[PDB]
Amino acid sequence: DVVWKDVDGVSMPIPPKTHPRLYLREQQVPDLKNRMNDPKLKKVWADMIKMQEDWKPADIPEVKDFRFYFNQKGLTVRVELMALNYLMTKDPKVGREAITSIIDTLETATFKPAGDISRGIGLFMVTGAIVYDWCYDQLKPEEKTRFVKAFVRLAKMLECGYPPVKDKSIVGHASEWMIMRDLLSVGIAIYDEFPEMYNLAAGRFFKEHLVARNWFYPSHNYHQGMSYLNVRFTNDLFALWILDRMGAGNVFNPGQQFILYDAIYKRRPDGQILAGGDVDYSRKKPKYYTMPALLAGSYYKDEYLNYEFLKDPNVEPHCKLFEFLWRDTQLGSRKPDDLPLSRYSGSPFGWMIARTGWGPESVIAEMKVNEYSFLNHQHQDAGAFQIYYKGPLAIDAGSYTGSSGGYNSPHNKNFFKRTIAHNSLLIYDPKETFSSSGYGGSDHTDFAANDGGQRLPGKGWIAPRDLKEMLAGDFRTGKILAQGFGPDNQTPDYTYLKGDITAAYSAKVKEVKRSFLFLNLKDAKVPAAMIVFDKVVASNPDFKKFWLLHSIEQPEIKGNQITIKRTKNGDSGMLVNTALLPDAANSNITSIGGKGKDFWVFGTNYTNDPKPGTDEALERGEWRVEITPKKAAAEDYYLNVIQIADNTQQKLHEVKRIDGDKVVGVQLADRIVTFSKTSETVDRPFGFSVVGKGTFKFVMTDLLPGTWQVLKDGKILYPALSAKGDDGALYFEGTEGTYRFLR
Amino acid sequence: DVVWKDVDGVSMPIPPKTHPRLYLREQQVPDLKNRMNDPKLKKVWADMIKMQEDWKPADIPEVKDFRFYFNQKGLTVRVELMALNYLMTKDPKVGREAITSIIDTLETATFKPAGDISRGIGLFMVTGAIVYDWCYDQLKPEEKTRFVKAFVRLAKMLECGYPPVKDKSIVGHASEWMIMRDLLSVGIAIYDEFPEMYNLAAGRFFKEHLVARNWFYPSHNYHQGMSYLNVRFTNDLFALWILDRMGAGNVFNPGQQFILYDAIYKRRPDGQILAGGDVDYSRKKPKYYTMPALLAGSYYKDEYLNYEFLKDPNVEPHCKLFEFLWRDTQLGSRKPDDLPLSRYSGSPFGWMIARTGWGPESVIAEMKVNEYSFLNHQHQDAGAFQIYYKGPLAIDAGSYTGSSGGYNSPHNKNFFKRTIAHNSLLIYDPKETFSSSGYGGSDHTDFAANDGGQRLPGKGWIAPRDLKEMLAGDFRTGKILAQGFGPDNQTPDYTYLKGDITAAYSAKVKEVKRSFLFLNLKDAKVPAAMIVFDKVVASNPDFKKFWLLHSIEQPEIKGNQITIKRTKNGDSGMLVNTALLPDAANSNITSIGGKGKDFWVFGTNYTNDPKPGTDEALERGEWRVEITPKKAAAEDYYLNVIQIADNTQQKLHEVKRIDGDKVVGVQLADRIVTFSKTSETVDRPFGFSVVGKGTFKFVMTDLLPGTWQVLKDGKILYPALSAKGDDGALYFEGTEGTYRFLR
Ligand SMILES: O=C(O)C1=C[C@H](O)[C@@H](OS(=O)(=O)O)[C@H](O[C@H]2[C@H](O)[C@@H](NS(=O)(=O)O)[C@@H](O)O[C@@H]2COS(=O)(=O)O)O1
Ligand SMILES: O=C(O)C1=C[C@H](O)[C@@H](OS(=O)(=O)O)[C@H](O[C@H]2[C@H](O)[C@@H](NS(=O)(=O)O)[C@@H](O)O[C@@H]2COS(=O)(=O)O)O1
Ligand SMILES: [Zn+2]
Ligand SMILES: [Zn+2]
Repeated sequence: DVVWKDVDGVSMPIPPKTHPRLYLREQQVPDLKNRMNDPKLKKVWADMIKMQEDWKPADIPEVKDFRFYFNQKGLTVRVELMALNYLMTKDPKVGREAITSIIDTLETATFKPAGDISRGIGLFMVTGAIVYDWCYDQLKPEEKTRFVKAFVRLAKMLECGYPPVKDKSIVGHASEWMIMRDLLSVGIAIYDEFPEMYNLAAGRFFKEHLVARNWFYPSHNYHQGMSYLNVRFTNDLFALWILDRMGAGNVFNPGQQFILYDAIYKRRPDGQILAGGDVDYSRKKPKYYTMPALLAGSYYKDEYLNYEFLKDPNVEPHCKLFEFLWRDTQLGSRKPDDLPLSRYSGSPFGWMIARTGWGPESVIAEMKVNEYSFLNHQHQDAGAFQIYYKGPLAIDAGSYTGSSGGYNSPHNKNFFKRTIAHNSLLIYDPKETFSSSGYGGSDHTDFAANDGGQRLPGKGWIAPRDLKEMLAGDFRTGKILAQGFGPDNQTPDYTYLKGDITAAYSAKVKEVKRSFLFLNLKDAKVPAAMIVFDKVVASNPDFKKFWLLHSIEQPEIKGNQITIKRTKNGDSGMLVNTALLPDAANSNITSIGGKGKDFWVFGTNYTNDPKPGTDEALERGEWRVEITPKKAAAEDYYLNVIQIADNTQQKLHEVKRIDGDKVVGVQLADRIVTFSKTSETVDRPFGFSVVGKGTFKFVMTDLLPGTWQVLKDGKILYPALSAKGDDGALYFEGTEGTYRFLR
Repeated sequence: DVVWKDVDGVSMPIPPKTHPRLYLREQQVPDLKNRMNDPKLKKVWADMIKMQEDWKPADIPEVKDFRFYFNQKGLTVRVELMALNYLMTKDPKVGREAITSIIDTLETATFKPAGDISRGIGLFMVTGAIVYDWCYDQLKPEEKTRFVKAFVRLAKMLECGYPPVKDKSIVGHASEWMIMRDLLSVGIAIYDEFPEMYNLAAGRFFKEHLVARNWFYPSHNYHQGMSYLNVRFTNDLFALWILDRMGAGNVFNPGQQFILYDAIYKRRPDGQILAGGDVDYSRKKPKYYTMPALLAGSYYKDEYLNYEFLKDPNVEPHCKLFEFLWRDTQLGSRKPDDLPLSRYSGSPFGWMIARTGWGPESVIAEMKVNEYSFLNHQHQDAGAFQIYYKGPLAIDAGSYTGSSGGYNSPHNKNFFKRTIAHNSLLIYDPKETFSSSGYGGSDHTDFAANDGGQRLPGKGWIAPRDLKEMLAGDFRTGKILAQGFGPDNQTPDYTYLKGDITAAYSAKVKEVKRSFLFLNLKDAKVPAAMIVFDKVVASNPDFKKFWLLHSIEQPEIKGNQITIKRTKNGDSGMLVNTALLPDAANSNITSIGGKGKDFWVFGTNYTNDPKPGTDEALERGEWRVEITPKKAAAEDYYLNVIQIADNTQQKLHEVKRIDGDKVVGVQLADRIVTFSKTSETVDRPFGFSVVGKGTFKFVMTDLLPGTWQVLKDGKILYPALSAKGDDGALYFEGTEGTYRFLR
């Protein structure tokens, strides 16, 4: 019903010649009365009634924060509910009171610089847009011109500016409320009197924002960490609902529906969410994605997401109207318990989440490649793994906020966002320059700490404008080489991911590969294991290599055995790493941490203590383990086997390294896993021997896709098995004996 | 133990400074006494004794083709056995007799031009080389000179010439005995005196022959059809054995072991092999791959291939010595019964073979893409399917020889090797030329008939010299888009292949795609089905489109139904095709055949009656069906459902077309298969309805790889299933309802 017209090569929907067209059209208006009589939505309307009352004079902070405005009270709430009333009743004097109440305060409103003050401005513009569109037929010619002028005056105050030519389109402040809700709403409201605003705001959205999001949406994930996922995705979902309710349909790739499934997978038994990107920690109250769950759940009619909403069905005051207008109260809700235990996020991510269940005894493991880096709140964490079981065991260390400061802090710039903070790999070139010239909006530094980790992409560690700039730049940080999970879809025995993350680092490396193999052991005593096989080729043999494993508490290093426990905050998990490569004759295993060394980076420690009453579990981490070769060599391999059990467990599984023909592997429990000795495609016959009792489950990786023949003890076991393209692997059951594989 | 020194960027092994080095080294000489006393090899040793006798003067053909020589009798056998005796006994005078018995004849021998005379010349050279190498320490210096001289003289007579600069390195006469057996053997023998012959012959083998073969070998198939597979693969294996026995190890990609598995899959219950490329037919004696089964089975110690050899352990006379020297008589043998019922051959083939069993009641079906065309004995058959069940049903038409002539015949040029002879697709452009000037060695012809079919690649329909030339030229005919079978490896419910064969045709088309889905119905009444879905976009809407189905006996057409039966030669299978697209209002179904029309190509019948006493079942065919749109259009679609059963089966499965959202499919028995309506990737939600009792097995194709969600009747059925890269498909089970799919 809306007309699509090409603008500058990009097709755009023209706002329809009717009012209302903001958040609803006239066809939805009669249903507002039915929503009014819906008991589930009576409470939210009753909440808005209470919000009409002004702020109490003794409660008004001295710094008028973005939180102050989002905890919406007083006049603007009164004019929205009055506008809602006109929408429903059409009584002219109501439409008049709403218009008259706001017009003056709108054209003369002032905002004193504060934390994210564009959000208070933008919300105040939205109140205006609501009045202007909903009460349109009661507007006077002079008033139409007054509103428009006030909007332009307010629009100039936003961080993105007006015209909105400033900031970034994939990340940053311009990927939040200001364009995708605030400027978009106003533009739609005033299109017939002043078309310019929509044209520039929706113009930038369609040209840049939309194109970028539709590129990564098919892989069903977000890139800004597990905290900012809220403000970033919520605003993606506002643009969805707004453009749809205008009559433009769903502009986004429908893969948008499954984005928040990642958070469902990342949920641990204590109501907290697995770490990733710029995050803080807490153990007081569970973390919720209320608004994104509300908006996506109700648009796509998804019961898993709606279940996530109904956990804490309480939105921010300034979003109460949108819940009132948009919530689907008839949609059912689904617990995550019937979902498959592993889930894969493809290009441009290459991420795996593997679980052992959905109950309190759940191992939750993450494995990451990162094919691209989006910057902002993303960390340079290519190759990182992270493991939870009754407490965070292998952790994504550091904190976003603390004694060091905020986003700006020399801790974010030197530890938290850097590879050294994560369970990945370091290669130390003492001459390497890390340009950070563009990072942050203040306290700007030209160079950052050399952590031996991954590059700082962009014009001095700054995200690109749009996808076009991103694809032509230097933000590529890896390639997914292979992936898959267990023979069964629902309850996979194995979950496999492999990446080449060479392009994440500088030319100091010739090649960096990492293969992850998570095993669900289907056992109460030792529920899961994780095999990590790494290949690192340095450009100079004298660039010291590091394998990192971070923890909260201090690890026990006993030979090639690392043991990490949880014994605080009710956490009782345990991680035990068996270091298989390099050889015992070539491995040094040093721990570094505790006070003064907790955030250690090659000379300087970047302290960041928890702000009072926050992060009571110290999930920011205090310790890390470093595995290094004894000999200076260009080419090294790491092979570590992690086992997971509760701290109450004495005897785990014996870990045996398989040294075979062309392959290297691991045997534990009833599982056997092999990799190419050189971590390259195996395109020729290979073999190895297996000694042990009972039936084993075999996973052979790095294989040339095609038809393989498996021989055991000189005889045909399997005459023909197909190794497929996506995993490049063979799976089968067999007993002890000498195996040969033909291709 | 041999040294490899690089010649022209290509590493080449140097013959060791020791004798013997031809066919064996000194370390296997002691084992010749053991072989002598082997109860299995004493029959072949007695055979060679019998072969010492000259041709009875009555029996001499006086047109002496290759067969006269290959049926080796007389002097050449005598001197080889004398050489063999010298090897085992070292009695100097025996070495002397071997040399002096052959030297004069080797200098003086003449060869009248006849059918493949180079084969006799080469064999005579082999005889000379045996004496030379095995009796080397008995040669006088002057005799070496004489031998060398005689070898060069004889070499000049070979089709490849000397220097061996003529003919092709992948196909043709130079891919037979002349270089890979004969020149190579002589070069190895005389290397210390005349290193040139080995340098040039092995030069060309290592630079050209080997490179080409190692390129396609990983996909475990051959390109010259099911007859010339014998001579061609036999000679590959001679080179394997000769160089290995020289001490160079295995120069080939070990995937060479599995090539002959293709013949195993193509064996019918009547002892014949499924047609393909240049073949003739017989019901009189079974076809055997005796020599390649012997050489590959014995080298690779493969019991499936050795089984193939033992069906008829009867080697041609000239090969008897090689059986004596090389056969492994301890090796076991396995029948094919435990092999998986489907086998895939990847790039550059893209060929699926699918069966329902290994016995008399098995269906055998073949599906082909063809990524490249090798020419010579390969047919222009991209997209062809072939079905056998209790007789050839959906056939591969024409015959190699008959009343038209041999290889150079009008039948070969204008029908047999052409697309119209195959169950594939025609697009008739009345102005298209088919340049054939290079084809064949005699009776050359500038143009071949317009069959509405695929291009004639190369420079006048002639193969390129080597791989370098092949990749640079116009030999690409297809791209494999997707393939797979399952859900079980051993006995798959379904077998799937998709190709884009646009490149097989001239610019008269913009797009040609073919998807095959073979269904093993696991059904007593209808053992199998095949669905074929085609997309064809013509450059001119008026270029008439044809979908073809060849049969031996006359098909019955009733509305959208074609019935093909076998009722002769003890054959009793039946084929029933349901034509689903184009629909009735846009479909013309016609049959062409019977006397004068068996080999019809737009105005002309290319008659090729059987040679008497041959093709008793008339597998060359007499009939075809053509499905053509009623309406001229650029873009058209074919959808055809073939059911296979006994010719006495009255009731077959009802076939229904599924017209969904974004997809089109088929429902028959308990099976549901969908395709993209445009044969393109489905990257958005889609759906369709299912009506019917019971549980159905779904196979959805053309899907964007990643995590899909299945809903039935508005409810989640499967919260998450993964479509994989190689097949781009979802498989699951379900009952009737309205299905939606989310990605
Ligand atoms: O909404 C955010 O992205 C965000 C909220 C805060 O403004 C700030 O976090 S903090 O209060 O804990 O310090 C932080 O804003 C960043 C912003 O993400 C950066 N954008 S980017 O350039 O695209 O990466 C940038 O603008 O800097 C802001 C804070 O830096 S500061 O103002 O110099 O302190 O995250
Ligand atoms: O071994 C063969 O490939 C082959 C043997 C025969 O010489 C002939 O078969 S026939 O007697 O049934 O006609 C045929 O030889 C072909 C040969 O394969 C062609 N090679 S190619 O150019 O590389 O494709 C070519 O040389 O033509 C021959 C036939 O013409 S002729 O030699 O003049 O008889 O197949
Ligand atoms: Zn991090
Ligand atoms: Zn053919």
